[PDB]
Order: sequence, then C-alpha cells, then structure tokens
Amino acid sequence: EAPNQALLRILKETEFKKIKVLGSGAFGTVYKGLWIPEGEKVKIPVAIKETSPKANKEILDEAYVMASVDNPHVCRLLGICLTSTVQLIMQLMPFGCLLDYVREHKDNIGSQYLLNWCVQIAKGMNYLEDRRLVHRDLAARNVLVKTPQHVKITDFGRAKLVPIKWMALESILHRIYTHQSDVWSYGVTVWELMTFGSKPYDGIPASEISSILEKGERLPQPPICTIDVYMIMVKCWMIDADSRPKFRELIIEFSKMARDPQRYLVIQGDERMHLPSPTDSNFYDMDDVVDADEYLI
Ligand SMILES: COC1CCN(c2nccc(Nc3cc4nc(-c5cn[nH]c5)[nH]c4cn3)n2)CC1
Repeated sequence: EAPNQALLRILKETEFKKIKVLGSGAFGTVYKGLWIPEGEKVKIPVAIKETSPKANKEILDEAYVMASVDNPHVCRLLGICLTSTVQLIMQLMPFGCLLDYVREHKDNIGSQYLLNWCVQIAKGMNYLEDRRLVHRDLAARNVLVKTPQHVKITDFGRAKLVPIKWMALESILHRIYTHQSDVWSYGVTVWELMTFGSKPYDGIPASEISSILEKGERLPQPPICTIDVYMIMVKCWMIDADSRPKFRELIIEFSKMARDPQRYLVIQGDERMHLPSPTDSNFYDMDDVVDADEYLI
C-alpha cells in the first residue's frame, strides 16, 4: 500500500476566534469561527467541532481520514487544536446540511439545483472510491452546502478502507461495507433530495427494514421524479451489489440529465425560482476574509 503523506496541521488556540455555537448534540458542540493564521493578513471562516481517552481516539480517527482527502466535493480538515478537549477545525459551510436546506427552501429549489447536487455527490463519492475509502454513513444530513451551487460530502468517523435506513441489505445482515454499499446510501440520499427532505421509511422501525428490503420493497417514486430518475434510484437498491451503478456512471447519468433538467424533474414553477448566488447583494468586520478553498499552503 501507498504511504499516506498527508500533513496534519496543529493550530494554536490563539490563532482562531469562536464567534458563536451552530449546534449541540451527542458528541459535544459545533461552533462558527474565524481562523487568523500567523501574520498572514487572512481571516478564514471556520467550523470548530468539539475529556475521556475513548472519545479522543474517535475524534482523532476522523481527523486522520479528513486530513487525507482533497477534492472540491469532499470536506478536508484544516487542522486540529490540541486543547484539553481536542477539536477539529474545518471550512465553514455557511448554508448548513443539504437535508435541512431542501426542507427550508423547497419553494425555490429547481430541477437544475437537484440534478447538479446529484452530480456533485457522485463526484465526491467517486473520489473517495479512487482513494479506496468507504464512507459507511452517506446521507443528505452528511452533505454540506458551501453555496446553493456547491455541496460537499462530510462526516467521516465511520469511514474505513448504525444508519439502518441508508444501508445496503448486506450491511444490515452481514456488516459488509463496500463502495457498492455506499451506492445504496447514494440512492437514499437522492431520494431525500427529490422528496425535499422526507424521512425514509417513515414510521417503520429499523428492525423491520431488513425484512422489508428482503421482500422486494423499496422507497417510493417521488412525485417530481420521472421514471428516468427513479430508475437510477432503484438500480442503487439491487440485491446484487455489482448490479448497482458505479459512481463514475452516476456522474455521467446525472450530467446528461442536468443538461435538460425539466425533461427529468417536473417541478411546479421551475426556472422562475432563484437561490442566493455569490453575485448577489450582501451574500457575504469582513475585510481580509478568504474562503478555505482559496487558502492554500
Ligand atoms: C447539531 O447540528 C448542527 C451542526 C452544525 N450546523 C451548521 N450550521 C451552519 C453551518 C455549519 N457549517 C459546518 C458544519 C460542519 N460539520 C462538519 C462535520 C461534523 N461532523 N463531521 C464533519 N463539518 C462542517 C463544516 N461546516 N454547520 C448547525 C446544526
């Protein structure tokens, strides 16, 4: 195997300023902040995720995976700060996760945006495949929005070399995880987008899922989906993992479709819709602010 020559950046507490809290849960808490490196004259908008020996192992495992990735459609680790707590420093994805974005903005989400997101997720996913990485937790909650036109896959820590309703049948029954099992999760993610954030198999308990899938039952055709789009979702949900599409085929399929979006997704009021663009008023003291994607070293 090839040596992982990735750089792990240790960042000083004094190098960054926590602005506020974005959310809390069963891990610690995610903060919004600014990273002002050395005497660089730059302000990088960051997301800071944050004592027991067991919990530090898990967060450092995610740091390992996250520092080993470099792709426009994957979230890379900027660095770690070795405080008493130990925290990951990541790029601020100002618009939050895709799941909540589609729920909050359904009325302005057109076919072009939906299909483009599908292309972007397949591209990120294909990159993880090139890097021999199996996500093991791909879902719309784990896809973040930098801008409405640019999304990235995040949330490693399950990534190697339980979310039942996003899992391939082999993963539920035999704990087998492959790039082809990530394809099943991809199908579910697409379904989450096409339904503007509906919960998969709503009301059905996780213990019933395995047996439901075994019978031949799958997530239903979302109203906006043409048989063309639903056919791709269904192919991701085949029993034979090798029968499922490959992420490189998903990029191709969705790209062809993103060239004529209205032929593949039927949305009342399509094209008349508009989401915030980096060419809009007050889209962004913020003098020397540089996005992490433009801060290289
Ligand atoms: C408890 O739920 C919270 C999670 C953070 N959320 C959020 N709102 C706005 C921007 C943003 N930016 C952001 C979040 C990130 N979360 C990750 C991440 C978390 N675990 N693994 C990766 N990377 C990130 C990069 N930017 N996040 C609000 C709800």
